[PDB]
Amino acid sequence: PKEMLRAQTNVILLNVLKQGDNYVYGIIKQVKEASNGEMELNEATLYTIFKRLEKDGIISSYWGDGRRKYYRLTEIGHENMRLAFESWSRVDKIIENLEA
Amino acid sequence: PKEMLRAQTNVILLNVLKQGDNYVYGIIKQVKEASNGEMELNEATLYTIFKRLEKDGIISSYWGDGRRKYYRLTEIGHENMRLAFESWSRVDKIIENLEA
Ligand SMILES: c1cnc2c(c1)ccc1cccnc12
Ligand SMILES: [Cu+2]
Repeated sequence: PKEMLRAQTNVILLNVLKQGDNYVYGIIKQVKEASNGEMELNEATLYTIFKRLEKDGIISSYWGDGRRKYYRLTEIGHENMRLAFESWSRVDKIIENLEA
Repeated sequence: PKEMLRAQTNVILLNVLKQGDNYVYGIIKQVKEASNGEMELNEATLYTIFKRLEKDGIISSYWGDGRRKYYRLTEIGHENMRLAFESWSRVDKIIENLEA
């Protein structure tokens, strides 16, 4: 379901940036490693997602002295990531009680 | 973020139905209990979500002999729930490796 793989890739990328500013190929490398090789993200996919995140002010970009484009989680981005993690944490516990 | 509370309420409702066919007020009661009272879903919200799920063939409805409308997870619904749980389970582990 396209809308769901989009949400998953979004959460992964934001967690990569949570650990530190990074550039596209460094991100793709980290995600391939952490996924045991089963997630090879495409460059153009990152650009598509990063354009929406930059527009929404969740991330921003800057140049790093050949010159790579780096991305950073903004202050809003960090705060939104925290709200998401906490709200979905509640969802996780709700599902736990339903099953018991 | 409206799109995110929609996804959360969807996952909760599908997990309620995973445990057994149910009707709107029985669902609202279970979700209020499992959430320690902090999630009181509105009737009309369930109807909005169930209309989209029925249309997509994820759930179906039937009458239960005063007569309540019951909802059931379909066969497609169960299988989609399993794929989601497994894919998001991978996402969970990917994020775990990034943090280590
Ligand atoms: C099922 C399970 N987890 C999720 C979703 C659906 C959708 C979004 C999301 C965002 C962050 C963390 N988990 C989820
Ligand atoms: Cu999740």
